[PDB]
Amino acid sequence: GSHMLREKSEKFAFQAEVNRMMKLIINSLYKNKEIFLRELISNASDALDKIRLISLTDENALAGNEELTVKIKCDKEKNLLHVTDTGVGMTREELVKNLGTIGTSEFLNKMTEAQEQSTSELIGQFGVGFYSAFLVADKVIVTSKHNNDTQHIWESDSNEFSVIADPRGNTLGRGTTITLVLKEEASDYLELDTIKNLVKKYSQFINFPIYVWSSKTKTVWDWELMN
Repeated sequence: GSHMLREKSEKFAFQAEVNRMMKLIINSLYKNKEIFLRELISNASDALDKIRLISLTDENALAGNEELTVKIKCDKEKNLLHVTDTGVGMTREELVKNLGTIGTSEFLNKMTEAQEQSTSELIGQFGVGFYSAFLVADKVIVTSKHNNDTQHIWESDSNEFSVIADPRGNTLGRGTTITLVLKEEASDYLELDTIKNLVKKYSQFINFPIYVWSSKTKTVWDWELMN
């Protein structure tokens, strides 16, 4: 039918607290923007722990994708940064609720009173590092495939968000791809050497293999282990 796209039932507004949280994060870490990559990798790691746990009790947990990895790709031409994990993934309902809504009050006051020291650790602690992606990106896209649902896409420029069934079908198998449309002034993150340095620094203590799609010398491209 056409009733879905004709009723904008895929459009959502963020919860007030999430709006306030995004601002605090953006205003707090304005001087240390590179941490966004650390947070995405951390979230990726957590997603992997979750499916690994589920695989303990569910023999079919890994049916959609046998690997447990984090792969980072730079698309300079497209101005896109991709961080893909083969973790638990998220259902449509989870994309809407986990990303659009949120000890939040305390954290709110904590974050404010934290900007009168630092918020870098607090963000990781409360698990809202995802939103730091907006420090370097104008648009944040989340493509996710959960075992209990079909692949879906969540997109946002921070002023609202939408979730749609992925017309490409199940291409992830299981997992999540965080796609960042980098702000013009954040083009440096499209550089391999830069991403490699950061990835290696923030992946050092991740219990899962983390790869960066890189080139080697003709010139060939392939996954390069960073940790």
